Amino acid sequence: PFPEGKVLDDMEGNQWVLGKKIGSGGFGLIYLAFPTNKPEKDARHVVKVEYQENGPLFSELKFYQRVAKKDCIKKWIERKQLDYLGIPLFYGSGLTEFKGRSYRFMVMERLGIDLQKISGQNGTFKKSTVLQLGIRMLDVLEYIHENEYVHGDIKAANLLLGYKNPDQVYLADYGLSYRYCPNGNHKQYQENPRKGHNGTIEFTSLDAHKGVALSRRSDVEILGYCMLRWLCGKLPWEQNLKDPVAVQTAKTNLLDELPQSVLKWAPSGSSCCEIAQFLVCAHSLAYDEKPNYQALKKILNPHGIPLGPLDFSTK
Ligand SMILES: CC(C)CCN1c2nc(Nc3cc(F)c(O)c(F)c3)ncc2N(C)C(=O)[C@@H]1C
Repeated sequence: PFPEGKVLDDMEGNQWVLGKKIGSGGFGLIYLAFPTNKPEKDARHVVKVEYQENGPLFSELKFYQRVAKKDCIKKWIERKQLDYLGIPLFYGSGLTEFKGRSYRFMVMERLGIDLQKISGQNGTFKKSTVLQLGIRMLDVLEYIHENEYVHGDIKAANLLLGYKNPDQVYLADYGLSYRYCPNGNHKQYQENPRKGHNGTIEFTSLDAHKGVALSRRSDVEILGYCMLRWLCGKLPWEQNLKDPVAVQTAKTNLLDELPQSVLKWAPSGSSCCEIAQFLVCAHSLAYDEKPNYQALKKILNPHGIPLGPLDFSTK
């Protein structure tokens, strides 16, 4: 349906030539892509194409149009004095056709390998890497939250290294993202069972379990379960993933028994001291409360050591 050599036209008039299909990402097929004007030998762009009616690409497109502006991001980076922000570049979008049916596509920045492929036994990472990933994610979280959105699906499969830079990590899918504060108006707290248990069950927030519209605290919470999983190689609810209520109950039990619940869970020699503190910080937020990003980062980097290379020596 999208053979190598297919020419796609974006809304800005630019043309893109499809290369090899490198996989599926989110609710899309991912292809290497080249501009028709001065292409490099090695692709620096991808085309994300929908393969189904409706889908979350429209929602993801709107997220990029609203918060992922090159200009705005660079200005943010300048003001916050960051080396980089783990959000891929958006290049354009449009429609492509196959057998009289239209499909939405987006042209995105080509990234490197996803974190699931370079993990140690049962999807683990070195303690130092785990903490740096959290910090990078918090920076991304701070930016999108300031721009009225919450992610709702942070997991190793959604984290990829930079194409040219292996010491940079990117959160690469925003299909489940949500506008929690449209025009500066935070959503009210309201539970809804019929809209409950969304997201990746292993990592989804308790708010998600209860059918509550996602807010900033849910994002921080997910990041916390993520880090515990990356450092320990399992979660107390690993054998209960097919029962969402059992997972919710186990998450409530973990948070209610903090910090000893997390402090005992860790494997010997690699403490969950920072992560327990992080979770304590994360679980103390009110529903509409802005997270203390700076305080969370200091919990993950208590000695203020500069962020260096990402160590993936257990792969
Ligand atoms: C969708 C993710 C979770 C997985 C997609 N993904 C890659 N995506 C990109 N760029 C990309 C793709 C997207 F959909 C984006 O929205 C985006 F902002 C950037 N480069 C390289 C890869 N590589 C090598 C992979 O292994 C897989 C296929």
